This record gives sequence, structure tokens and C-alpha cells, in this order.
Amino acid sequence: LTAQAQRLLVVSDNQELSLYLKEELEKQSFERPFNADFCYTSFNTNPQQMMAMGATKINIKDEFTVERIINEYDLVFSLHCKQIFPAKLTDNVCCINFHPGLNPYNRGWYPQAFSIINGLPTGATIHLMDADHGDIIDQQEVEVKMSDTSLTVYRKVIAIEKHLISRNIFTIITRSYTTKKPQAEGNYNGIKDFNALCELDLNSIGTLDEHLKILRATTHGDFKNAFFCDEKGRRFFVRIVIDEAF
Amino acid sequence: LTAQAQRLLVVSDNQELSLYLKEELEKQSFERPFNADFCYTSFNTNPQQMMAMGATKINIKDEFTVERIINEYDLVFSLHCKQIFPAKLTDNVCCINFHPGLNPYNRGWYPQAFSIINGLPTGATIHLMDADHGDIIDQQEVEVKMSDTSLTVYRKVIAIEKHLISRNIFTIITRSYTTKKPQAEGNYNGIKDFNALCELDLNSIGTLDEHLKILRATTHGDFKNAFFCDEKGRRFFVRIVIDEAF
Ligand SMILES: Cc1cn([C@H]2C[C@H](O)[C@@H](COP(=O)(O)OP(=O)(O)O[C@H]3O[C@H](C)[C@@H](N)[C@H](O)[C@H]3O)O2)c(=O)[nH]c1=O
Ligand SMILES: Cc1cn([C@H]2C[C@H](O)[C@@H](COP(=O)(O)OP(=O)(O)O[C@H]3O[C@H](C)[C@@H](N)[C@H](O)[C@H]3O)O2)c(=O)[nH]c1=O
Ligand code: NA
Ligand code: NA
Repeated sequence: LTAQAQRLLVVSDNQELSLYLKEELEKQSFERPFNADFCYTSFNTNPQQMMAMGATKINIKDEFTVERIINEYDLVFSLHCKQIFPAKLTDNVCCINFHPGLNPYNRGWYPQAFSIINGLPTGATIHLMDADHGDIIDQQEVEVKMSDTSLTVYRKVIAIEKHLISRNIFTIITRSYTTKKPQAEGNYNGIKDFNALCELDLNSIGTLDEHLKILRATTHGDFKNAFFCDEKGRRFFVRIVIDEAF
Repeated sequence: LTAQAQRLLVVSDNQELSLYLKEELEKQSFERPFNADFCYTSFNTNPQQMMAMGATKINIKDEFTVERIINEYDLVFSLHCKQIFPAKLTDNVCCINFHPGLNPYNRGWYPQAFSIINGLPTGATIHLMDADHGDIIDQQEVEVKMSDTSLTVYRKVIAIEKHLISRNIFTIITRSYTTKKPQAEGNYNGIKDFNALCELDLNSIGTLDEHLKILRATTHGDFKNAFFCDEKGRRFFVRIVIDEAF
């Protein structure tokens, strides 16, 4: 509960935040010995980017791997880790998640996209992992403008995550934080909910506002997310661009 | 009715088609003397581009200018001329319009944008000007894909206009064409109709298809056409991008 972590495992499928954390850790001076290992899980993200920064592949669904983690580390980060941590892992070693949403709202998948749809707050959250709603170590909201798309909000979120990492890393490693309980249940969205946003139904009836929000939520730079089909079922991918002027 | 035109006035606010025509005319050899003068009318198009290619400014609402044209030229082109030719002009000298639409459909303003909205045929038309529906010298349809925007269709139209200019310029100058009468009344759209498309109403209820068509019709490269407002009435300009993939 109280002693400095000396052996940290970072499980991450995001190179940008992994590099940021690794550089932040190099700036710290801890009284007790400290080592951090980085690992990735996800073939369908950017595994070679993670390799390129020195991470190795780990499989959290390997029950032996989980026993090794419990016996070999005293703290584990889920830094945009795509694999689920099982109860056996979270029950037996302190596991901390770095989530690119503002808990308790739009938990789960692509929080900023759902925030564009439903107008709920977003941002980043550092929270404990417990075998639905881990207690929060720190979080910070970001602003969503009517011009923003999923990418624009996401970059704000990443920036705020980095800030939270710099603000909290010393206290986390020294185990010198108090958490707060979430104050509301909020809500959760899954990958299938995002796919449903992407499958545009040309016949669907709604307000222009509803429709523009779907496009903004599913526009993320040049990703091919949202699409409609013709009668032969050729897919047409759709993106929106919104600009304010003088 | 039958003799070669020897003195052509081209009134144009489109440099691209004016240059194309001027180069096409330089390739012709006519038995009788032939000269063409180019003029532009529109301060709010690209008047300095027209100047740069040697055109001079003309005002068709100058009643004296019109009398001079009638006494000084034997053929007049409206090559995307933004000023209205009055009856006095069209009644007294052969005036020919080069229209970036497929008559009789979506006559008037930005034909391809309205074709994206209403699914009517578009393309280009060369027709006589008579003091609603001049007889047609030649026209050719272009294809509209579900991925196209106003710009994509417009470039096709410009390409086909050029083709029609090359196909028809000798016959026009020699006055050796037969026209056909339009076969249907079709329809007309004005500038105010386009502005109404651009003023997005976020509360408006419709199909996603309707809404995507509005965006495609009002997307034309980086033009700031379509916009919504926030509660303070800051305008947010909107464009769509649609791409087919493998
Ligand atoms: C793969 C993919 C991503 N995106 C956008 C939306 C996302 O918010 C953004 C980043 O995607 P990403 O796969 O790197 O996801 P991450 O930003 O790492 O986060 C995702 O996984 C974490 C493990 C979870 N804790 C997060 O809740 C979940 O949203 O890119 C798309 O718009 N389309 C896509 O196909
Ligand atoms: C000025 C303006 C243009 N556009 C797009 C749509 C247009 O089809 C395209 C070209 O515009 P333009 O002003 O050069 O128009 P032109 O292509 O020269 O044609 C227009 O004037 C001729 C005299 C008329 N005969 C045509 O029916 C009318 O559409 O650019 C926009 O999307 N937004 C704009 O504000
Ligand atoms: Na704290
Ligand atoms: Na003809």
C-alpha cells in the first residue's frame, strides 16, 4: 500500500504515450531502485512502432504470463493497452489504467467520438483497475468545439493525458496518492457501437444536427470509417471538414 | 443567316474557357477575314485574370455599349458571361451562350450542384440566345457518381465544354449549323436557391441521403459555402469528402 514501486510493467499499444512516459520516468530520481519494462499486445494497432521503441510482445491471455507478472512486478500500467486485464491480474498486483476519456462518461471505446454524438464531457483519466469503475487518481476535462472532429478532440485528449502523466507519475510510483470514488455511473460504449455509427443508413430520418454529429464523430483525419453503399454495395467512405473563418 | 462571321465578340468571365477558345480559334483557317475580341464584365469573379489574358472590361448594361456591339460585330458569345444580355442585344446580333449545364435541366446557376441535389442530368450546352430556352447547337451529358461533389462534376463539365468548343467552333463561325428545339421544359435555379442550400438548418429533419446531397452540392474544393451557426451566430463552414476504396 505504501512502499515505492521498484518494478513497473507498462503494457501499452500506444507508442506516443509510451515514449512520453519513458522520458518522464528518466527524469525522476527515486530513493529505492526502479526499473520499468515496456510491452505491447496488439497485432492490429502499430506493433512494429512499439518494437522500434524497445517494447516486447506480451500476451495477457497467457495464464502463465499473468503469474509471472504478479511474481515479477510490484506495479502495472495499462497505457492504452488493448488487451483486457483479468481479475487474477488486477486482484494480485496494483494495476493502473490511463484512459483517454473523462470517467464516468463515455467509458470504453473512442470516448471523444461518442462525446461528439452525445455531448458528454471528455478528457483523460488515471484510475485503479478493479475486478466497472475504478477509483480515480486524477482526471482533466478538455473542451469540445462545434467544429471539432474525432481527431481534433483526440489530440487535445492526448495532450492532457501527457500532462496528467507528468503531474502524477512521482506520486503514483511512490504510492502516495489518495483516490476519489466516481460520483456518477455514467455510461459505456463498445466497439460495436462505433461500427454502428460508421454503417451509414441513407434512408434514416433525423435532424441535420444528428447527421453532422455522426460524421464529425467518425471523421478522424484520413481514416476510412463512415461509409454508405450503392445498389451493387460498393462502399463510399465519408469524412467532414469544418472550419471557422474570420 | 449564312455568311461567315468576320467580327466576333467574346464576353466571358471565365479565363480557362476564354484561353481555350482563343487557342482553338488560332488553329482555324477561315476564307474570309476573321477577328475576335475578348471582354469580361464581373468585378466579383477573377477580373484581373481576364485582364492578364488581354481581355478588356465591358458593361452590357451601358446602352451605348450594346449599340456599338450591334454595329461593330456580326457574332457574340456569352462564354460564362455573368451579365444578362438584354433583348436589344440578342434581337439585333447573333448571340450564342456556352452554358455549363445540360439543357433543359438545372438551367441558371451552378447546374452541377443542383444535379447532385435533384439527380437531373448535367453536362454542357451551346445554344442560341433569344428574348427562356434557346435552340441548341450541341450539348453533351457527363456522368455524376455518388462520390462526386460540385467540384468533381464541374471539372467534368469544363472538360466537355472544351470538347464542344473544339467540335463546333468552325461550324459556328461559318454559320453552317442546324439547331434543335429543346424537347422538355425542365427547370431553372437561381443564385438565391444556392444560398438557401448553403444556410444549413441544424433542426431540419430529413433523410441522411438528403443531407449528404446538400453537403456534396455545396462542397467545391476549399470554397466556404455551406455553414451552420452557434448561439452567438459564429459561422462554421462545412465540406464533405467522399472516397471509394479498393
Ligand atoms: C483504429 C481506429 C482508430 N480511430 C481513431 C479513434 C480513436 O479514438 C483514435 C485512436 O485509436 P486507437 O486504436 O489508438 O485507440 P486508443 O486511443 O489507444 O484507445 C482505445 O484503446 C484503449 C486501450 C482504450 N482504453 C480506449 O478507451 C480506446 O478508445 O483513432 C478511428 O477513427 N478509426 C479506427 O479504425
Ligand atoms: C463563386 C462560387 C463558385 N462556386 C463553384 C460552383 C460553380 O459551379 C463553380 C464555378 O463558379 P463560377 O462563378 O465561375 O460560375 P460559372 O461556371 O462561370 O457559371 C455561372 O455563371 C455563368 C455566367 C452561368 N451561365 C452559369 O450557369 C453559372 O453557373 O464554382 C462555389 O461553389 N461557390 C462560390 O461562391
Ligand atoms: Na490523487
Ligand atoms: Na448543330
